[PDB]
Amino acid sequence: ELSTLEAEMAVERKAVEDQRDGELEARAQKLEADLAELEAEGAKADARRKVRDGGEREMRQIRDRAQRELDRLEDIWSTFTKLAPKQLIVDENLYRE
Repeated sequence: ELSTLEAEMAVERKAVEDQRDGELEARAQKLEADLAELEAEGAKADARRKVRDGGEREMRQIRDRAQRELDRLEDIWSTFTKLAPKQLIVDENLYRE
């Protein structure tokens, strides 16, 4: 069943990556629109670049969340593929996955 299992794993990872890309695109359009808002009124360069730094930190957090999930799935797959007797699994969440 390795064929089908690796296939489902690949599809799951793809769903995660699609979600990440959609979130990042949404947030990027949002930051562009918000910086346009700020430039519409009296825009203090300092405040606008603060808003830009906030948006970039949010995009970083989104990417890092997605990457955490991708690495979790990678560990799950590697562990199952190499699973054998006498191996110790110390993570409750990893074992239950």
